[PDB]
Amino acid sequence: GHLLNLTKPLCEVNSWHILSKDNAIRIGEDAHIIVTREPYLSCDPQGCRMFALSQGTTLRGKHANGTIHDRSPFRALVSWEMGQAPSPYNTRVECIGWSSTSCHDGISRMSICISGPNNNASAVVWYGGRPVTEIPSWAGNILRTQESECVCHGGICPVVMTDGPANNRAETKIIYFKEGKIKKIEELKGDAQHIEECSCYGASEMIKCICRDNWKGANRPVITIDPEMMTHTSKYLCSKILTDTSRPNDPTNGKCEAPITGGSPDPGVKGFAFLDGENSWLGRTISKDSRSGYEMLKVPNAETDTQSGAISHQIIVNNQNWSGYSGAFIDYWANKECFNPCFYVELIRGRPKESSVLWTSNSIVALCGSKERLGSWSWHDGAEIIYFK
Amino acid sequence: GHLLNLTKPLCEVNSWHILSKDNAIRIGEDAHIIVTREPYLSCDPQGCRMFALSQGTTLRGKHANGTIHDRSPFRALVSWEMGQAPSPYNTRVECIGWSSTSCHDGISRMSICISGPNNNASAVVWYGGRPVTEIPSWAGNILRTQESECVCHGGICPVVMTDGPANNRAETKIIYFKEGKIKKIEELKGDAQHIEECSCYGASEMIKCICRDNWKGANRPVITIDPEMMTHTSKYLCSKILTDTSRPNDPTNGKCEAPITGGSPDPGVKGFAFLDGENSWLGRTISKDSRSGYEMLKVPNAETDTQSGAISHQIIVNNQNWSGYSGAFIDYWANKECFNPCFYVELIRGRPKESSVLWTSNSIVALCGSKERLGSWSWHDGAEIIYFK
Amino acid sequence: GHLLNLTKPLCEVNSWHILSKDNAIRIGEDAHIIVTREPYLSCDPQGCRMFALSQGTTLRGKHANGTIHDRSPFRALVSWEMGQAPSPYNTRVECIGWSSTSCHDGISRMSICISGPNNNASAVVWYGGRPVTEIPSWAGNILRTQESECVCHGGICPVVMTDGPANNRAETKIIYFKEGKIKKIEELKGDAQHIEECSCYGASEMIKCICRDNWKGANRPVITIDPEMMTHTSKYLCSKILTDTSRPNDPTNGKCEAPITGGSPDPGVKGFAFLDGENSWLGRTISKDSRSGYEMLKVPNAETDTQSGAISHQIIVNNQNWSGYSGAFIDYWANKECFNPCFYVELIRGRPKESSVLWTSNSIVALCGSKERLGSWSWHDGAEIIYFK
Amino acid sequence: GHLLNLTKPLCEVNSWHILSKDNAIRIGEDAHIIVTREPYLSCDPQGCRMFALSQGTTLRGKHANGTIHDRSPFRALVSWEMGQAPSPYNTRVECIGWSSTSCHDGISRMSICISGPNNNASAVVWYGGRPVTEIPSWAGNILRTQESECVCHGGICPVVMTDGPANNRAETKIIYFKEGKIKKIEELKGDAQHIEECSCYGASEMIKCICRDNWKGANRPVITIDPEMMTHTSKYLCSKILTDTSRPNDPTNGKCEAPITGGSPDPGVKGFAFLDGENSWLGRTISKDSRSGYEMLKVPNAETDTQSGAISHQIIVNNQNWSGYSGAFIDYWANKECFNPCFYVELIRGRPKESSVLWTSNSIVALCGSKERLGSWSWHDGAEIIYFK
Ligand SMILES: *[C@@H]1O[C@H](CO)[C@@H](O)[C@H](O)[C@H]1NC(C)=O
Ligand SMILES: *[C@@H]1O[C@H](CO)[C@@H](O)[C@H](O)[C@H]1NC(C)=O
Ligand SMILES: *[C@@H]1O[C@H](CO)[C@@H](O)[C@H](O)[C@H]1NC(C)=O
Ligand SMILES: *[C@@H]1O[C@H](CO)[C@@H](O)[C@H](O)[C@H]1NC(C)=O
Ligand SMILES: *[C@@H]1O[C@H](CO)[C@@H](O)[C@H](O)[C@H]1NC(C)=O
Ligand SMILES: *[C@@H]1O[C@H](CO)[C@@H](O)[C@H](O)[C@H]1NC(C)=O
Ligand SMILES: *[C@@H]1O[C@H](CO)[C@@H](O)[C@H](O)[C@H]1NC(C)=O
Ligand SMILES: *[C@@H]1O[C@H](CO)[C@@H](O)[C@H](O)[C@H]1NC(C)=O
Ligand SMILES: [Ca+2]
Ligand SMILES: [Ca+2]
Ligand SMILES: [Ca+2]
Ligand SMILES: [Ca+2]
Repeated sequence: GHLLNLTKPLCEVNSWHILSKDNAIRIGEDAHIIVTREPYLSCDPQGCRMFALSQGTTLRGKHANGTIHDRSPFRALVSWEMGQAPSPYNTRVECIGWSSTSCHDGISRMSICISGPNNNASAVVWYGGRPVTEIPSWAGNILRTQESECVCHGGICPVVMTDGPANNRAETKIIYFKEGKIKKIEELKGDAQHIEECSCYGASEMIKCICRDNWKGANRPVITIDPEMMTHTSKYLCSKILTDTSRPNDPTNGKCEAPITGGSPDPGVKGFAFLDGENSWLGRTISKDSRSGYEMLKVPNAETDTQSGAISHQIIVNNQNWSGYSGAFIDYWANKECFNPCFYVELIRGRPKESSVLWTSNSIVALCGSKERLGSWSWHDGAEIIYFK
Repeated sequence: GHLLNLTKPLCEVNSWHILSKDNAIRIGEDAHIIVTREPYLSCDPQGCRMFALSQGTTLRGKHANGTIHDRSPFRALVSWEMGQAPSPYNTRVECIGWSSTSCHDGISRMSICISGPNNNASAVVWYGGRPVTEIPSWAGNILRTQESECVCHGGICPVVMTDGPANNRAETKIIYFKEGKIKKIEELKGDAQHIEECSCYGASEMIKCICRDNWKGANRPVITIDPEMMTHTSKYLCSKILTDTSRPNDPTNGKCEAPITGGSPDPGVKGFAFLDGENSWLGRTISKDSRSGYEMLKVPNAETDTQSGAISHQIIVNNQNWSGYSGAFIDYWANKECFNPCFYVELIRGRPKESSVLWTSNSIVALCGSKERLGSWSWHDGAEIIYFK
Repeated sequence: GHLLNLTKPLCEVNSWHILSKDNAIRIGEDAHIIVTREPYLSCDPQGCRMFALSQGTTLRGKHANGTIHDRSPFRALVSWEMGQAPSPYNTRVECIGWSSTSCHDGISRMSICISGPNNNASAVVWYGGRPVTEIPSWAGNILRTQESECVCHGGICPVVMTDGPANNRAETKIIYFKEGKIKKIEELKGDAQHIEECSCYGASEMIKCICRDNWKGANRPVITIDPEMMTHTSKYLCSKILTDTSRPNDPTNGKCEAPITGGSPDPGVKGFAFLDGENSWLGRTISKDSRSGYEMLKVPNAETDTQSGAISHQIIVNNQNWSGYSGAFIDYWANKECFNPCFYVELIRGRPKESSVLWTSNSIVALCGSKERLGSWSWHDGAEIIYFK
Repeated sequence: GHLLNLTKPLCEVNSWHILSKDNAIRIGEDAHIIVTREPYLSCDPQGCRMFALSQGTTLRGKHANGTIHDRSPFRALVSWEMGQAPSPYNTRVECIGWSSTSCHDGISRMSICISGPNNNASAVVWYGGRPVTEIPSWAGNILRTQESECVCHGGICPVVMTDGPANNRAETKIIYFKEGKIKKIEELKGDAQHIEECSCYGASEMIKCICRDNWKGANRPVITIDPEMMTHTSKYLCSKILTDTSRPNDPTNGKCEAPITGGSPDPGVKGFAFLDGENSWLGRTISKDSRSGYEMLKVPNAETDTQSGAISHQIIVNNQNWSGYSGAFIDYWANKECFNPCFYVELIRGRPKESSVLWTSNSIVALCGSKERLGSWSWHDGAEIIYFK
């Protein structure tokens, strides 16, 4: 192949069309489907795949008991053909661990998995199916990364990683990879106070990462990365439309340079947005408290305008159904003259919200932009929890 | 590859030989087989595949309960290697939705899935494995399409779609795609009064679609499409041999220009015919009332002669067994100097005819033409419903 | 590719080494393994595959009940990667039917399946994955063919087919195929009185088929086919070592030109031999009455010497275990200067010999020649029938 | 491809990073996973695969009963994509038997399986997927080989095999293969007193095999092989750090030229080391008595210095968990200027240590060297044996 260069702008988006849905929990009620969480999608020149962190057991298996827990030696990053549900028979092991990112540079895939004990974790960086670089924890407190795809440009693939408290100031770094080797590392700079779980996309030779502040803000940090110069800046999303969970009600003015506090009971969830002037879209859970529902809001100049509000709206998952993490991806190899925004929603089933079962797992739904004004309906998980009792 | 051009005539057919049978319900009694309905086949230069609309569950799974229902967020168009039964392990997700068509232009496959709410559904058109076009509902009442393969000629792949009432006049359009993009759209014209579920095939640079009139006629509408001029005409199958279900008795004279009414209790079923002067074959269910049995009748000049009758007869599924939808396909890439007709029959098991189970699904049988005079037997589903009680 | 020509002689064989074993019944006690019978193997330039006639159900499925029966619309020829057990997930459907043969001509595979009712069955001949020729029953009584591989030479692949009584004179024909088209058909001629289930191999531009006389002989018929001249002759295997089942004791003299009668209670079983002068090997069941045990006997000049006996002996399946059909195959594309003989044994389990279960199925073992004098042990099926009760 | 030449030295190793983990026993509690033991890994130019000896049954199947037994006609060497668990659906049968080795020469894979009765076993040597050579037992007492990968150089792939007593002097040979054909055979020479189960790796045009003395020594034999001259020498690992199991306490001085006796109750376990001057690493079970736990010890000049001790430690499996066999492999086709050491640990579950179940099987974990000083945690099997009772 040839290296991906982010030469195209973003496509105009007026609504979202269905891309894929795996129905993994419905199917997994009776087929051999593995337990997962923290899914995402990532494309390459030959097609798009689903990704997630396995828990090393099937959904109906006795080892599904206790899968609310996030980190163990039995987790792995696995990928599979888009739309299928993940089984022990159709999944490729990308790397071993409990926090991950992956992206394709046009020639080969880079996958990163972090594993080990909380006080001394390590990333193993794979390129082209081999391991090539290892990175020790720098702060001794749950070294962790994006939980969705990275983005490459001219062979440089920046990745955002954090080590340190989840509830206080941490140590975040931007690592610039080439063939899975470190070309440059930067300490986080700018106004973002805390960085977790960045959802990133590229357009017009720049990468934007929309992340989770788990310490203070209900507004999301935004890291802007120049992959050719290998530099970054950070701020908060300016818009008054708040998109973390938990969050307070939308205030009259957002904040660019500082967190907006508030919300109960949880400090954060992975999410995303596409920031392109008038062509800007913010995703968020419908509930301001819980990971329930999911909606897309078109918010012109969300990135720069503190009073920017929504001019259009699409419900992706109604508020009577559980959502979860969400993130950005793009098919950078599509036959279009612009890069078309896509996103996924993790549809979490089981604990803590559904305590009648002993497990936690998820299914996936993914959508991409349309220039049309399409009708829509809810793409919820669809499984009956009673069937699992 | 190279673009398919429909340069060949149809082959002479004197009987039908067995092509494939998946035995899906027998196998699915104990293996992990997904619930489907609305199956078909479609070929490409490398081989032929089975296609159908999944229900997002396995046959033995608890979520099989309730699958009589036609439209949900859990359905998708899936394809698999011809002859296998469809499982979560061997199926490719073509697109997401509850009404579909698919065809190959010699270079790439186009697959179309319609999804969303009845009052605001949308088609997503995929080409080469990517989404390329979206079409919103134009009449706000269950946007829907062929449920068997489309046909391509010189890169133009016409598709018949309907939006509007199932029991009254609707809005049908002929959409001419190239690389999944719309080149032309036409409103239905001609004598056909209602168009559903067209079964199409190509020969000598023309495409014929034999459809289902769900409003009035027990004779089938025929849409004739010229793919290079991107124009069409429509009328009814002239023959007194009536081939919808339900239908009345075959009258003394058919009708070319109007529906022949009658039949109880059902308004229609998807079906097909091959219309080629003396070399013409009509399929229909054996029962005039119910989707039971299936027979092929050789009816010379069926397309044009209101007094045409059967000169030969093959029972495909005996009338002590359930059939279902039926449709046309051809392997346009065969090593023959003519295009040989093929068809499938959907073998529906479970509800509503078999109410001892909670689910509805099917298996598939497919046959192609022979110039020989072959013996034959019934190719029914073969599952024992008592085993599922 | 390039056409296979039978330019090499047979390899010297002094003992037999293990090639493959699928353990299908053992595995199928808990995994999704399909019920089969009449297995065989066949190679192509890329590798060797296993083949068999499916019954359209898994072994543990309720539809395994009644699989003692030989002919149904639910049977298919399937192939899979050598050594795996056949499941709904790893098997390729070659053609649909209840009697089959298949061979690769160096460029593409020809597969033939016969289906239909006993009085009007038909063969469908596939080449390169596509059906190309159909053959109607010529005698109205179970048209049937080899149940192991055919052999090709310079693009010509002869096949032996029989139509007519199983217990009286029948009508056998040798059909010479090219790209699955009939180039020539001959009626059986020579001294063989009844021909079933031929096991064929090629060497030095000639093909030999060792068959089953189900009418009279306990000695096996041998059809010698010249593929370039498209002619054949037939006789009986001359040796006194009788190799049908059931059979009487080996007499002081065999017969070349007529059947040796005797044996109780069964009229025949599919089997094979390699006939190469001093380098000749005969397979047979160990039991003279039942399909129990399996042994190889080196019988120099078996083909021509009525007094030939065994000079060496290898037990393949001990006589405390069930065997079944057996047949010849060769990897004609190996990197050797001679063609090495291989064979398989079908290890039949269930009915009629094991009536505590409701099903009949088999596993497979395959071996090839060695010039070494290797040690050996029994390669019996290995499943515990008590586990299935 | 091109022949692999061992032109590179070993990479510097200061700690070990996780490469793969299949979690086979956790998954196999409910999915169709085959029972195995004696696993390893081996790479080729396209990637790395897991290998092991199947027992011809699934873990949950009733035929899992009795799998503590090591040799049967139902075992085979199978391979699968690294990281997946082994099922009947994702495994390639390499050859049939109960002792194996496999390695890739840059062009094709050589796989060797031994089968047959204890007094008359035979090796079948496969190359490029075909059988090419057979080797009869030379001493009539359990002909057996490495149970981990061989190593190739310039098309020569030496393999160590033993025939004879497990508890007294045996007859070991070094067999030099090229395209699976024997180029040279040597009787074992040098100071090693008993050789089993060698773990081999290549560097700087030489091969080192670290084996198991089952007769006398708790120190491990080391065979040094020159693949281009096709010669070898043998001695013992000099270091006082003893790495067989069972073993006594580490003494003040090791022994180069003789076994160190002692230890209770078991005579040996397969193991490995990387011997590269200062860059030397030894693995062993943590327990001196039992196959429990696993640790890596960096022991400079372990190969030459009888007083060499550990300068660094990493626990791979804690001593509250079962281990098993362990062995060396390297991705010789990696994009590095050195060959990086890797190893696996077999994690044995069930009998004899866990007698609440009727079966014996394992999962696998594999790690490779890092120049970093990484943190670490235990990579134990992770299955709950209570779930299987
Ligand atoms: C992207 O740019 C790089 C130089 O930075 C170039 O080598 C590569 O060919 C480009 N990729 C394509 C697809 O043009
Ligand atoms: C689930 O795991 C918990 C904690 O390890 C244990 O106490 C409980 O018995 C398990 N429950 C089941 C149903 O296996
Ligand atoms: C079919 O016609 C198209 C366009 O007219 C041409 O480009 C193509 O090569 C033709 N196909 C073949 C197989 O010749
Ligand atoms: C089937 O679905 C109906 C409707 O939701 C439900 O009430 C019923 O209990 C279900 N039956 C079973 C056996 O799950
Ligand atoms: C075999 O002979 C055929 C026809 O006699 C010839 O065309 C072909 O080239 C030969 N095949 C090989 C592999 O030499
Ligand atoms: C097996 O099939 C026979 C014959 O159809 C039937 O009478 C019997 O009920 C079946 N047994 C089981 C256990 O399904
Ligand atoms: C390894 O050496 C062999 C023979 O000495 C040579 O033919 C081969 O090309 C070499 N391999 C590479 C990758 O250069
Ligand atoms: C396990 O196998 C043993 C040995 O043959 C047998 O005695 C026992 O009955 C078997 N147990 C089960 C539960 O099948
Ligand atoms: Ca927050
Ligand atoms: Ca009608
Ligand atoms: Ca006989
Ligand atoms: Ca020892």
